[PDB]
Order: sequence, then C-alpha cells, then structure tokens
Amino acid sequence: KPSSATSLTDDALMDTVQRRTFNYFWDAAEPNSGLARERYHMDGEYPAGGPEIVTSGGSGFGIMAILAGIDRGYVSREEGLRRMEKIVGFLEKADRFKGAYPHWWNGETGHVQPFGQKDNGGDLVETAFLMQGLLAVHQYYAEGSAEEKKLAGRIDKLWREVDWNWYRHGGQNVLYWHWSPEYGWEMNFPVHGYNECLIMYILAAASPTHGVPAAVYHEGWAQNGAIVSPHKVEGIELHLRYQGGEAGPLFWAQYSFLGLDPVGLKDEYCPSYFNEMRNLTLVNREYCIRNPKHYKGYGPDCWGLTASYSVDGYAAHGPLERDDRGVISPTAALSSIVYTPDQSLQVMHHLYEMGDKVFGPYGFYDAFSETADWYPKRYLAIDQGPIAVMIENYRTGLLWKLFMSHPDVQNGLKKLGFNVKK
Ligand SMILES: [K+]
Repeated sequence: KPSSATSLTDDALMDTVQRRTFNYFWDAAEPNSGLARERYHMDGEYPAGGPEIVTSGGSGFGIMAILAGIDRGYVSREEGLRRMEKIVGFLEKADRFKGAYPHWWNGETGHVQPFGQKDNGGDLVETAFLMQGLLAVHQYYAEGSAEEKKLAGRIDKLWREVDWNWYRHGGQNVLYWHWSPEYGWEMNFPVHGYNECLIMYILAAASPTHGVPAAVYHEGWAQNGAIVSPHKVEGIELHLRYQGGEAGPLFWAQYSFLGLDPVGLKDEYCPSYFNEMRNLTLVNREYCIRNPKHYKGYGPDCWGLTASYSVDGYAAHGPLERDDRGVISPTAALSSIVYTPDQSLQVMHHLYEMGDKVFGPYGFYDAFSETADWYPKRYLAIDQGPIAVMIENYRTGLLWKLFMSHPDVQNGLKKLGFNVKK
C-alpha cells in the first residue's frame, strides 16, 4: 500500500540522489571557469583554501556527472553544450605543463594553485582523471550536432597535446606523478600499483600522439608482477599488492573505474578487476560491521571508509584500526553501488533517513561522525562526482559505454594486454 511512511523505491531514491549531486556540478560550478570547485561549504567558512579553487580531476568526474544529466534531460542539449564549451574554453587557456594539467587552478585567473611549495606544475594522475571524463564527452558528441562535433574536436586536440611520454623522466619505464617548470622532478614520485592511478597508465598507453611503450606499465605500475600478492583482509581475498599496506581507502576501487569498465575486465595481473574491487568494497564493509573501535552507528546499513574531511581536518580513512577516525564518508559505499548494489542501496536509504544533517541541497555531505556529533554541511568535488557517475553506470552503463567506445582507449588496452570477457 502506498503511504507517506513507506520508503522511497530504490529508483526514486537514486533519481533524487543523482539530481542533487548533479546540481553540485551544475548549479555550484565555479562561475568564471565553469569547472568543479575543490570544496564548497554551506557554512561559508574556509580555513584551508577557498571555493574559487577548481580541481582538474574533480572536474573530470563532474563533466561525466553532467553527461549523465544531459542524457536524462536534467538540462537541455543546448544548455549542456554551452557548459561543455565553457569548460573546454577554460582548459584551452588555463596553465598547462607539457600538455598535462595541474591539480588546482584559481578558477578566476586560470593560474595554477600550488599545493605546497614544489607541487606547482603538472599532475599526471589528475590529468588522467580529467581525460577519462573528456574522452567520454568526445564519444557522446562524436555523432552529434555540427556544434557538438566541433566541441568534440577541441577535446581531441587537448587529448593529443598531453605529453605522457615527457613524464617518464628521460624515458624510464615508469610514470612520475608530477613535473614542475621551476622544481623539475623534485617531487620524485614514480607511480607503482596497486592504488587509484591505473587509468593514468591506460591513458598513457592509449595516447595516439605521445603514448608510452607497454614496458612502462609492466615494469613501472606492475613491477614485473610484484603487483600480484594474494592475501586476506577481514577474511576476504584480495589478489593485488596494495601500496602502503594490505588494503586501502575505498576510492581506490572507484576513480579508475568511472569510464574504464571493470565488468569482464582482466589482464596479466588480475583475472577480474570487478571481483577485486567488489572484494575491496566488501573488506571495507566487513571492517565497519566488526567495528573494533566501537564507533557509534557503524553496521550493515552504515559503512564506508575512504579519504575525506575528518573531525580533525582531512584524513585517508580506511578499513584498519589505525586509519579509522569514527568518520563515515557517503561516497565510499555509494560509489561502490556497481560492485555491491544491495549493500550500497541499504546504506543510501539509511543515510537519506538521517535527514538534513547528512543529505543537503547538493546531495550527501562529505563525511560525518555520529560518535563525535560531527556533521559538516560541506562538499568536495572528488567525493561528489563518483556518486553521480557510479549510480549512472549501475543504472545504464552510460560512462562505461562511452569511454570504452573510444578507439584510442581500445588500442591502449590491447597494447597493455587487457581483455574483456563479459
Ligand atoms: K512512500
């Protein structure tokens, strides 16, 4: 029987979450650039950087959330195209470093906003998240209007300009995260797996202009098979060697899989990316259900530990006592809806039922601690984007279908030894 006291259906709940989370990128875009704000605080207080700072990677997630919105008629095609034109216009004029983008710009100036003294140039991980988004928009518009196709061409030129091979630091068989015109290679961070950065290696192999040999992946990312290290965490099998420990924060299951489709995905180092990321999600869920630190509210209907704002600032929360600060981040469980739908939907209903303190005007706020009575009315692009995109991927497979249709992406996957058997 229908009633005001009966719960939203899953579909109406997901619709509502998607509309609001889309509105984060649509209504709360930085007005000058059109890009995703790194952070947005309903309380108006910004102790560690303002809302005018725009994030390259977060904007990549956001443009995918916006694609989802165009496809559902949240906004018109025409409105959608005008936004894409604005975003691409900014990218064509903002600071770039060997065709890669910085982590942050000031949206009002187009100039790099450093994090700390030496990280004032290119960030290739962020570039990779931006490009994963941009290549999906290219495919959405490849057979569109003359105007949409024009925009797609401008994206293809940005894509072509990224010099992935530069970031090998003199032709080494690995990718470095950063490069600065001023400080060069001093950040010195070669990127080895497993962590959130797979899509970087895949896009580097995919580039039809400044692409890298397969050796860069096999030796650099996978370290000649060292990336394979089967072990159990919370009684659950993980196949991969996780950087810095036995597992990691849940976003590692998510960022590189917004456009790259994990379903039926395999390569030399993993017989199913889907199964691995599902199990990572289940390790996270299991730690929260066990709740060894006796935090309030953890359980089957409330789990999900990842990097986010935290009671004492910002922390890389994860399913290990050391990393558990009593803070649940909605993006963790919700962005894993593709891997664990029933379980992620249980969390989504339960969080929605907490009301205003957790579910705000642009969707779920970043993080909360029931134990600490800590409920910030604050958002981050990088936590918001994956909720909208992964809900869509579960519902229609939109972003996967678009990304995976890109002929360069296909060639990069073939070159690295990936196969898809669904
Ligand atoms: K109802």
